[PDB]
Order: sequence, then structure tokens, then C-alpha cells
Amino acid sequence: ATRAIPELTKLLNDEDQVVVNKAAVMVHQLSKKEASRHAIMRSPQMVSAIVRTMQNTNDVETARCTAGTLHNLSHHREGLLAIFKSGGIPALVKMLGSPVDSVLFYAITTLHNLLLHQEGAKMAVRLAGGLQKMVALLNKTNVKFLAITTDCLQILAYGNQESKLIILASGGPQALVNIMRTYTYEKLLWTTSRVLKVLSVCSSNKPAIVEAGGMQALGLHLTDPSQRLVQNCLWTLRNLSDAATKQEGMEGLLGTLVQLLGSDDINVVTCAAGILSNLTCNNYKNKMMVCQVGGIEALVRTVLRAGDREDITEPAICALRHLTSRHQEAEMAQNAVRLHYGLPVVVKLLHPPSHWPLIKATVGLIRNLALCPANHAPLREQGAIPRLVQLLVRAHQDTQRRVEGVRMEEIVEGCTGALHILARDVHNRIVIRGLNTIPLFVQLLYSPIENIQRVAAGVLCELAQDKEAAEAIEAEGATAPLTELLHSRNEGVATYAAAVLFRMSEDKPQDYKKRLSVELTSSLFRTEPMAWN
Repeated sequence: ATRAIPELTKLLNDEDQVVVNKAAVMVHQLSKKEASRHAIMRSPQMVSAIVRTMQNTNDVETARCTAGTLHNLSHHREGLLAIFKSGGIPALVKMLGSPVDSVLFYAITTLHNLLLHQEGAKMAVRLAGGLQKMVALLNKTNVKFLAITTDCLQILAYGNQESKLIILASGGPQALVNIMRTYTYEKLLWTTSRVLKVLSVCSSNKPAIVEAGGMQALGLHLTDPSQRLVQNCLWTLRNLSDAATKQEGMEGLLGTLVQLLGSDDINVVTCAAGILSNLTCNNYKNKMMVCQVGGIEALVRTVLRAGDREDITEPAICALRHLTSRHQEAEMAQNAVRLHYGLPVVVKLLHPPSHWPLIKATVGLIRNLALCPANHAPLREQGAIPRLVQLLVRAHQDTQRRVEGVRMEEIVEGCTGALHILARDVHNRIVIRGLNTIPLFVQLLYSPIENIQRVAAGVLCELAQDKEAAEAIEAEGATAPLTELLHSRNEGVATYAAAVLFRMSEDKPQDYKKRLSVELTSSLFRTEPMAWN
């Protein structure tokens, strides 16, 4: 067709429907020929003819043949280019709304090659309103067609904030989630999971996916033979997990996640640990269920297997911290960590080479574990107290002289809080007192952070129940600062201050105790206007 093209070009522009039809069929025929193919994708007059005819024609075959030709052109650079700098993209997008399937299929696949290989096609498709049309097409039922379409969505949305916003506005989340729990065609499930994965990192799309049943839908494929599918579902679940605190019907997913903690795939275990951590954060129902399916045992094993792999231990420890507090079975979980040999490894994580993030989380877990008396002796025998006191001393110095994702004040508060609890035990108290912590705790009474003052006064209160410790607390100069804390806006701080102050004066003359009481009463009884100062 070296020089037979120009004739057809004119034939396509004809005004007789039967005439264009014949030309259209021929041009299509030639597109199948890698010889005459170039002859077409090299004549801008011809390419434009195909484009225009496809758009402005009422003949089924003509539409199918021109669309098909462009599709054959999209296999080569010049083809893509020729289609691009010819207004093909806007043209093909309009065709996405065609009532005839073959045209629909030719348009979407051609657009697909354009998005993947033609520079600047993404923006063009976006501007032409392709996204809006592709999302609406998610109601079709041909799984091979849904695969290419959803894949087009993934290509457009990847790293493109605005595309994601458009997909959300078009109901993209609900349609993608419907696909995940409706079809079994592995390739469609995988391409869709990839779109959901890309959207899941967006604060705007996250709530919509969750509300649409995304968490549960993705849970259904965690035990699927397809590895790549299970993984994308995991990465996606992890991204959505901090926004799924209000979901119900989560039992199956949680059950599966626990089981997945026993996988030999670091990526699967790491995600299962992260998802479980987020899903149990402030959700008693999820904490309850995770515990019922042996969540504690599984988590302890994971922490044991991970060794110094902090990308695994940190999330696992965080889940353990959540499962050991604020729910009906928290006490059972606190005991379970011990019964499954978790204390030795948990305490071990306080020592190097752990980093502040893991140490912070570990300290929090230890503080919950200490709520259970049966853990006092075991934690003590693992060297918990000296280690916690050493981290506190260290974190405190760095504070009074000046890290890696965490404020040292957080460590000071965490360690002091853990010790406050551990000090309930007669033996831990003497060790804590024996490590010369009193002067440190007294210094913390001057902290500007209300929570630190609370745990500081609190541990001093525990220590003060023993006469000798109470005398030592007075000797270290705790009276002045505690007297000031009596006026604290935090009643917890104020009550602890009153307890230590009165502990220190238990042996003074009745005259002195009476005066002190006047001060405690004047200070702890809030009257008149609060903010009066």
C-alpha cells in the first residue's frame, strides 16, 4: 500500500455510509500486514481519517474496523505516536462509551498500550476524562475486560494524587471492592488488588475503601493459591488498617492473620504483624478475638523467631502491648505472655542492638505485663528493673543536655510508668530504691510534662510506704517540688504529691501534721473558678 493509502484516506472521508464501510474494512485488513501497517502509521492524513471516522459514524462494522486498526497501530512506536499526535486518545476515550462490545474492547486495550508505552498518554487520558469512564465501566461482567480496565486505573493512579481523587469521586472504591468479593479470575483479582493498593495510601480513598467492606473483602483471598495476590492484599490491608477501627465482621480476617504469623515468608509475617497491631489499637472486640484464636502464643513465637529483626518485632510487640490492656481478657493475655515463655525475650529487647522505637514499645508492654502480680517475680528475675532504670537514667540525661523517631521524654515517661507499676511489689521496691533512683524521680518532679510528673510522684508514693524510703525521699529534697505539685491542674499529680508529703511527715509533731493537712485540703479541694490561678 506504499501509494494506495491516499486513495483510501479519501474514501474514508466519503459521505456514503456504504463507501466508508468498504474503505474501513480494507484499512483494517492492511493493518494486519506488518508491511502495509507502516504505510498507514506513517500517513498522518490516514491516521486522522481512521480517528475521525471511528468517532463520527453510525455503522457498527465501520466503528469496529477503525477501532481495530488503531489497536493494531498501538503495537508499534510510530503507531502509538501517530495515534497520540492525532487526537486519538480523546477519540478512544469517547469510544469507551460505545454500546458495541468489540469497539469497547478495542478502545480500552488500545488506551492500555498508550498508557504503558506512549510518553504523555497518562495526562491526555486524564484530561480527556478517561478515569471517569473507566470506573463506570467496572459494572461490566467480562472478567478479561475488567482486568485491562482496572489495570488502566492502576497505571493512571500510581503516584498521581489527582487521579486518585477522581477515582474516589466516581465511586471507584465500592466498585473495586465489589470485584474482589465477586470474581475468582485470578488475574482480575490481582490487577484490582494493585489499584486498591495504590489507592490505600491515600487518606481520601482509605475511608471509602474501608466503609465499602474492603478489609473483609481482601481477607477472603489471604488463603488463595496466588502468592502475588495474597501479598498485595496484605500490603493493602496494612495501609487501610489504621482506618478500620470501626469495622465489624472482622473475625475471619483476624483469624487468618494470626495463622499467617506462622508463615516462613518474612513479608507475610511482617504484614500480618503490622495489620494485627493496627486492628487491635483501641478496639476491645478485635483484642478479644485475637486473644481467643491464640493471638498471644502466635505473637510470642513471632518475636522469638525474628530475633533482632526489628521490622518484625516492633509491630509484634506493639500488638502484644495492645492485647495486654483495656479489654475483658487483658489479664489473661498478661499471664499468657508469661506462660508461653515470652518474658525472657521481651526483656531481652530492652538491650542493644535494639533501637528507640522497639525499646519504647517494649517498655510499654512491660508496664502492662507488670499489672499482673504473677509477672513481678519473673520480670525481676530477667533483670528488668536494672535495665529499665538504666534506660531511664540514660534517656533523662539526653533530656537535660539536648533521636530516631521518638522523643526521649517518651522514654522517661514510659520507664518511670513501668517502674511505678513494678514498685507495687515489695522486692522490686527495695531494688528500685537500692539503685539510687530517688534523686532521679525527684528531679522528674520538675518536669514540664504532666504525665512524667504523675508517674514520678506515683513511684515515689509506692516507695514512700516504707518508712526508710520516705525518710530518704525527704533527705533528697522532695518537699519543695511536691508542695508545688499540690496545686497541679492534674488531680492525679496533686493526690500523689499529697501522699508523699504526708508520708514524709508521719513522724513529725501533731502540730506540724495539722498544718500540712490545711495545705493539702486548701490545695486539693477545687472551688471558686478553676482557672483562677
